[PDB]
Amino acid sequence: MKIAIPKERRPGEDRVAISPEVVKKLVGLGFEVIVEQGAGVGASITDDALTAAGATIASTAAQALSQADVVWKVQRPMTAEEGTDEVALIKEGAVLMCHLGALTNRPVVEALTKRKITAYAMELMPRISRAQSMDILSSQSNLAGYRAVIDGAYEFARAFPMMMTAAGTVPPARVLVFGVGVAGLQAIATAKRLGAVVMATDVRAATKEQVESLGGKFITVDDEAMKTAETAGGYAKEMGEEFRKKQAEAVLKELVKTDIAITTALIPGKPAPVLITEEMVTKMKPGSVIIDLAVEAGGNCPLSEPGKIVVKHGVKIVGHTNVPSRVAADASPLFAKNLLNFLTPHVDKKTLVMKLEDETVSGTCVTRDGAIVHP
Amino acid sequence: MKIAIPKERRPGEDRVAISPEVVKKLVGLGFEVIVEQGAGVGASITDDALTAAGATIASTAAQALSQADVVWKVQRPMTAEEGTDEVALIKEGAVLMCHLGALTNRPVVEALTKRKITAYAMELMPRISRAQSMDILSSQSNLAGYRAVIDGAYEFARAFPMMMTAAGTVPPARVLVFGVGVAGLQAIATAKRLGAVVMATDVRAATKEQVESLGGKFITVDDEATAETAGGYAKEMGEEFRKKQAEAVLKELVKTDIAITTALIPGKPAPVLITEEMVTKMKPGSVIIDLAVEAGGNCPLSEPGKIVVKHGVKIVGHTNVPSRVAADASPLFAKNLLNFLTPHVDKDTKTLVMKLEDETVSGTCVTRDGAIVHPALTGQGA
Ligand SMILES: NC(=O)c1ccc[n+]([C@@H]2O[C@H](COP(=O)([O-])OP(=O)(O)OC[C@H]3O[C@@H](n4cnc5c(N)ncnc54)[C@H](O)[C@@H]3O)[C@@H](O)[C@H]2O)c1
Repeated sequence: MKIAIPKERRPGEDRVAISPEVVKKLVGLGFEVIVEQGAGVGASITDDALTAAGATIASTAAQALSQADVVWKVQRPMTAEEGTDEVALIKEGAVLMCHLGALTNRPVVEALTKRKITAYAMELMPRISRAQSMDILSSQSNLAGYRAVIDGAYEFARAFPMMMTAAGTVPPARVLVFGVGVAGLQAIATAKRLGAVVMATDVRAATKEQVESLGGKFITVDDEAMKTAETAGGYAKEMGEEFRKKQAEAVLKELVKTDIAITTALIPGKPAPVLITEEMVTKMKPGSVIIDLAVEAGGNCPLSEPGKIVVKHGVKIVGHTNVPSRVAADASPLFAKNLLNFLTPHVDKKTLVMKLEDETVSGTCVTRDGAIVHP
Repeated sequence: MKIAIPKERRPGEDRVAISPEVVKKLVGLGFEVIVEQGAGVGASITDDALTAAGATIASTAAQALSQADVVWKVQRPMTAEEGTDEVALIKEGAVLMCHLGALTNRPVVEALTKRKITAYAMELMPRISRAQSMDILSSQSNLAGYRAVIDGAYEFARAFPMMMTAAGTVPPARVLVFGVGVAGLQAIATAKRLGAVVMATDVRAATKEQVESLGGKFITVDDEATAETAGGYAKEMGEEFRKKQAEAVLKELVKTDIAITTALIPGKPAPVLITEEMVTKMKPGSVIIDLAVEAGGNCPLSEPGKIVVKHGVKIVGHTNVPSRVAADASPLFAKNLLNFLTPHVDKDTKTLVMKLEDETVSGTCVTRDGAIVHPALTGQGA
């Protein structure tokens, strides 16, 4: 069997769904591994390094994908309506594994269905502990949370650590992390190791102890309300306006002293919760920066604009798109490993047969043999 | 007496030679403090903050400097030949304290002398222990070393720290610091703070223990080969050493992710530490931060003010690195100035008598009352 990995064509996408270390594992499993010439340039993974690991280099996308039984990629394939029909390059009946954005992108699923492709939408990986090594949302989020602090520190005109020199002492940066999920925890860790005084808040009560064990200060809003705020999947529930007002009052006290506010909150199937209103940014100190990591989902701050740095009220509101690609050389090997861990169990002693009864397979499959599975 | 601070006008300068805390001290010493409006915007220091500290706000640079007995600024004032005659705004007989670039800028010294201005070139602060609090080179350098690591991490496509995820582990970045002076020491500490593996090298033997104290690893070249001069300064070691230093460095440099070069030599172009040949051997995706770019660079591929991309490597050569940390750089530069001035103030007489026998005064004064003082600045007008 042949597995192919093309170059990512969507604008700004520097990640690639492969690594030399994953190529060797695939070859050891019996695959012919094909990668498009130059697919790993953005991730610092050369064609020679892939060849040395056992891969075959194809000169074009069409040539790489032409006979592939399994296609691995990072973002969903582009369709004819977008100007470049990447779906048409996938062999009819083949398997596709990638971040499909299935719930938000019906036409790509429909296009795949027409070619009878079996598509596993990696972002739908079931929230079960044995699937943590296969979860692309947490491996990429982890890097995004680190990146937020680096982007914050780059845009900030003071140093993060408190420095005590012969000339005098300069205070540390004060960082506030809104939403302490996977990205938020790495944001806290990164900011803390740099020397910042770190504060953080979240609706889930389980988060408090995680914040404190990293040396952050948790901002308590509604103690007992936090008790019922988590879902069974581990996500936050919609809280409401009464809490919204509460949250703001607790937060504002620290936000007026905050140098860097990092916002990462998401709500399953909903627009991002507004955590930093325009009124609130008005009370912030001149020179402060907001890193809105939820900008593509609506933003936790209404002033953030996707792919831009907006300046308003003396505050820089940073809203880069595709933050994981700003750490592409680390993001790629981890994304590649997520795909390898998901696929490996279905190879035996030597073919690949996806076990359809496996919960990670049925939970991720959005279309198969011309039929849409999870509408 | 009146002390005035104008807005910095050189291109890219965001620092300001003042802070609210320093204004308070100056007012406490009997000074009237005036700052040009908007002077601290780049450093996040508002006029209101300065007014609340006891300073007055002047509408223009000329209104700010016209009656000032003492003038503080960051970079050397511009002359008539540069488009804005800033020295013309300084009252005749006033005292100027700033980074003058005195030994490399004749025109400014001549202009100042012509108006009988007494100028203290802060960059010539004697390297004595009691003057450390007055030293603008080290306060500014320390922030530049921190900033090199932030700029490096910003330009690099991998995280600095080792990260242990459920998906697998990603190894830490490897950093190689060349030149372990004030800037190099801060680059080591900040790179270590971020969990990087840090290697470093310098011609001064004593640096080794400073590197190890921060958890970094020293690249030895020639243990035996008298390097530190009397001022705590290094040098021009010869071609022999240069070839030998390149050798051991290569082994680490071939696996390095971020190389931060900070080496300088008093009165000479910066030493070449990373040849083009050597950048050819680095991993694609690697980044070089050349903090010595303005003195000619430690890497010949660096160009002032640019990020050069060659051989898959980013060669970063921003100018005025301290200004990339202006909101911390400004308060420290202001304190350096305050620490140098304070001893000479006589509160009851409201006079400024710079003690001539004071080593900091004699080491820094380049012109006084219309007569050049620094021995290297004597000469004919242009
Ligand atoms: N900055 C000041 O004015 C000042 C004031 C007081 C004390 N000091 C002390 O003086 C020492 C020098 O520090 P600095 O920041 O001013 O140095 P610097 O800016 O002049 O040079 C940076 C470092 O580059 C090194 N270097 C020079 N040529 C080199 C080469 N070919 N290869 C490798 N490294 C090379 C130097 O030894 C120095 O340590 C330190 O101990 C500092 O604490 C400096």
